[PDB]
Amino acid sequence: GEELFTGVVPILVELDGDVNGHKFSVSGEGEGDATYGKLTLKFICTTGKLPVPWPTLVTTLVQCFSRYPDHMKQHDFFKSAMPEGYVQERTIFFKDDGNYKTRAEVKFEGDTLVNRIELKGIDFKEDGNILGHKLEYNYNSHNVYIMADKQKNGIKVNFKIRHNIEDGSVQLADHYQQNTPIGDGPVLLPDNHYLSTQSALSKDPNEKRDHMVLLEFHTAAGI
Ligand SMILES: [Mg+2]
Repeated sequence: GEELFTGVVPILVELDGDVNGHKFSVSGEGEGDATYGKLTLKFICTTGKLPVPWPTLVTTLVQCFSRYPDHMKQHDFFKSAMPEGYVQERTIFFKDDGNYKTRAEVKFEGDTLVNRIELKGIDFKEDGNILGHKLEYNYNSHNVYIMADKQKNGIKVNFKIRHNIEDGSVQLADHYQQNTPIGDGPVLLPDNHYLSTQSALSKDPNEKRDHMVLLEFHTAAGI
């Protein structure tokens, strides 16, 4: 699977969402260079205005582009499942507010890495930080904790995202994640480790549609 990632790979992302009954779609395009753990993508809301803040969708919108150091490469589940791919499922609990449930299939279509997602959000507060659009347009750096889930030939992942609030406070988003292979071939089941992440959000000055431009780095560590 790793041999598929030694150069620059085109990426496509397609999401359909429903948050408290607000339906929307997002399309993204860009490229990944796993040698450097690097992603660059632009996302557009194709149905109009996004009903939630862009930062809340970053984690949902391709961990196969992480840089695994050579001494840890036997622990890279994500690339080992390729090209047939993996199912990535999450529950994201926004503290004092609602939750997202997501199901994604990540796989190659030809030479392009595709991430196709369905997202469902329930129990959000109309005047909370999500539906109230009180989150700053920025993004923090995190540690993503990974363990083997041998009963499903996959992995279990957990981490805390910190979203800055416009009043100086922080909105926590606790992430619970599971990944299972789509194919029935062998995968790399890892020892406990983590991914170190950093991300920068920006806007395309000429773009009038609701959108997000993102630069992200993901690097494995801990063994
Ligand atoms: Mg071991």
